[PDB]
Amino acid sequence: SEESQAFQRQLTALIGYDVTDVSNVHDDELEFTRRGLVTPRMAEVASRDPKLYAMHPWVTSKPLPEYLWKKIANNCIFIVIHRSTTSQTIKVSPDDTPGAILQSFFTKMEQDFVLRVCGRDEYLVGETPIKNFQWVRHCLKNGEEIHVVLDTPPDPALDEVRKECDRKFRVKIRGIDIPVLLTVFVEANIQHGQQVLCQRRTSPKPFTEEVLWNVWLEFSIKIKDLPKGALLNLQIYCVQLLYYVNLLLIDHRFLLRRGEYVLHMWQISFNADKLTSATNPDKENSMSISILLDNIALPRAEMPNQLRKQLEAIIATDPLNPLTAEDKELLWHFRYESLKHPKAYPKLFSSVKWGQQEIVAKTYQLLARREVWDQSALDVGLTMQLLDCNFSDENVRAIAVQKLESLEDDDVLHYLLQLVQAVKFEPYHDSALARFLLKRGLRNKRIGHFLFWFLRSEIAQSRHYQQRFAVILEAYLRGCGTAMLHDFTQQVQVIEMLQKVTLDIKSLEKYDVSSQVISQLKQKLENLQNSQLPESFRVPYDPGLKAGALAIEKCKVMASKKKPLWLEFKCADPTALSNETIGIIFKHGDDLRQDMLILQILRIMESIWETESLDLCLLPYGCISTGDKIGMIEIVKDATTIAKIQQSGAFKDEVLNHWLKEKSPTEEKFQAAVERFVYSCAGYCVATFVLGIGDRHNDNIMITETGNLFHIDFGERVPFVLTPDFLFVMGTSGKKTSPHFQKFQDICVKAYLALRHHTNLLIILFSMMLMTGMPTSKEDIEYIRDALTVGKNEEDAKKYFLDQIEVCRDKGWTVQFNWFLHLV
Ligand SMILES: Cc1cc(-c2ccn3nc(N)c(C(=O)N[C@H]4C[C@H](O)C4)c3n2)cc2c1C(=O)N([C@@H](C)C1CC1)C2
Repeated sequence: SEESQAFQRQLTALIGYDVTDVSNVHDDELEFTRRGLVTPRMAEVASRDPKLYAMHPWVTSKPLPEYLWKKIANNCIFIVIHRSTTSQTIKVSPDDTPGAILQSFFTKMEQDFVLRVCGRDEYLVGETPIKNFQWVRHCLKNGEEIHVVLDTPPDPALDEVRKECDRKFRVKIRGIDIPVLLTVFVEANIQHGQQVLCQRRTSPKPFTEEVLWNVWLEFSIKIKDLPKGALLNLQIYCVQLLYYVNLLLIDHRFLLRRGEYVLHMWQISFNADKLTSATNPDKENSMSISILLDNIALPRAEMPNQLRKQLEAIIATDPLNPLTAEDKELLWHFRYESLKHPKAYPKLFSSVKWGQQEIVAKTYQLLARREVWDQSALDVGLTMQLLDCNFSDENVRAIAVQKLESLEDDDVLHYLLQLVQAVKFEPYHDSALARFLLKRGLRNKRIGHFLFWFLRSEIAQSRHYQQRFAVILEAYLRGCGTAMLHDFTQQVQVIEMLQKVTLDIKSLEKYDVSSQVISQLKQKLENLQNSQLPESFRVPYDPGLKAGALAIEKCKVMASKKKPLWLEFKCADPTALSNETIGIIFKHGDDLRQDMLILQILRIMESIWETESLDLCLLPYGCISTGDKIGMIEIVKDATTIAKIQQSGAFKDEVLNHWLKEKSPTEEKFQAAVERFVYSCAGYCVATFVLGIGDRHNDNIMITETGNLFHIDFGERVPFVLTPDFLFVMGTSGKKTSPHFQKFQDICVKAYLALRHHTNLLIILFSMMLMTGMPTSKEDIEYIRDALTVGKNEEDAKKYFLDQIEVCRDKGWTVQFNWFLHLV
């Protein structure tokens, strides 16, 4: 009664939205959704192992790749256990568990200890080999030593949770109202997975602040034939589309929707925002439409060769390959043959007349005989397809979520962002996907941390979906535990402190930054640290890192038009061996949602390349959107742009080679940096060509002192950046060939073909990226299909990509120059 007052108040602040608010609704779905999610929360809180929940050991069951096996000498791993002062190095075999490693220590010198990593709140514990922890693999990858602190297991009490009809369907369009303002009409559609079943327009009246029709619109479709999730899509045109809004004809309690509705509309090729049951909360300025609904609840033969081959041909096509009327009818007639092929499912369930009850019944009868689907090896791409906008049946979407259950927590992180955005395609608030995210979020602190920030990011900058995500986020926070509630509170404060500074500082816009503006920043960062700021906080992009006090000397405003903040924190962990500060960039103004999605696809391409033992050394530096147009980015130490290397605005060839030569002390190291360059450049060439973001200016491409190339901004045409200065490191020039350039070619083709083996996964994540993260036509989605050379053999595709390399060779500097040329 009394204790709930402050706690709900608290939850609102972490969310950035009041989930008890009733100002922008016309039914109790969101409240029923809150009350519904209590069950899966309390089960997962009850079921989770309290010891391992606190430890959150970051583990994988995948094979350790062939490249990291070469780094291992003779079945031996050096691990350095530390006391408060002294430390000893242990020889360990990759197969050894935390337990077996702890037996070796006690013998050398009660088991109430755990091998915590130095500098980070990350642990080595549980029935897992030392090779199967992700932190150990990071050390082997980067060539770092493995440093550990023998200390106390953290008390699980810190993670404690608080207590608690054959008639036709019709709609009356009364009229439209707008406070402030050609002809105008209203188009009422009946939608199921953005497939228009039924459509009726009104008569075109003149456009004014009030336009009334009072017309019954009788549709073709009957009441009984309406499927669950069917979406009454009201739209206002004037030739051109101005406003839109949606209403679910069958509600969360399976009841037919009836009564008067004054729905406030959104304002302006398809987008994830167009599907939302959310009405516009800005009632002061928005367009409005009035409707009345007065209408009850929702309740063995040999196939020919040629048709079998015709059917198998249809299953073999990519997701974006459209099914004709003929293709669908074939898939349906032979649905029991189709059902034996898991890859058919998206096409099969796309080939269903969802506006007929008898057919949907048969579709549900078909989903019962699911032996092959349940037994099938998990395909994530195929699963993602069944959660996109094209599918809106609950039971269909459920079988996709069923396959996701088997994923490791390591795999959930790889797809978490895209799975969070997939919630936008759910017809109803409460869903199998939402519950899966919550359930896997509560089971694992790391997933839960990144879940919090993914939901909070959307809540801050999506009026279309903030209501939905908030209810989910409130449900996570109600079971995450006191420890994590405190951590999120400390993080949310720090971001709120820094959001104010960056907003005020920018006002004080010519590209050159003033000297006193830096001193003004340092004045405010003195002020912040003294009074309001918390002593430490978890780094949102890397929650293992505990960033403490703030190094005011090294902080500055960065020489850009958008004036981001170069920030630099001292580490909070005393066991931290390195004295190097935690560099963080904090930017404002840009919309990071789009780029954050592209980075997650880049992280996915790494894991594809890992499974085929290729280490292309991409950099997906920590990059989290922390709120409305603001986010924290990891500062890669020892890194600079190409443009600063060049301009030190002319163009030169030999400079990039000299920059590595000088910055590398020993000549033997320089070649390892050249090796790192050739891999990274190959990786960044392939990936940018696939995503269609290769044509880029030098300033947005960076390079480490250790030779690692990477990109920091995403958008005669060039397919990708392979300019002369890159090639001068590689050896070739003009019309010649070199050994490193042939190695570059070998990695690019092996990289390109590797990605082509997961063509469907890449296509669907690309398709989803454009729908969920943008203010998009089929032409836009159709690029990646052409870029991946769909339906073509490997030798044909090798030829394709090697020509794109030669296109960059033929043009050379021609495209780089045009940045400056078009500027005036
Ligand atoms: C603005 C920005 C800087 C970095 C970045 C990352 C790591 N590092 N390490 C360094 N040493 C630097 C660095 O010196 N950056 C200076 C910028 C130039 O003046 C040189 C760096 N930058 C990443 C992104 C951005 C940006 O907008 N993104 C977008 C694409 C994303 C949504 C937020 C990424």
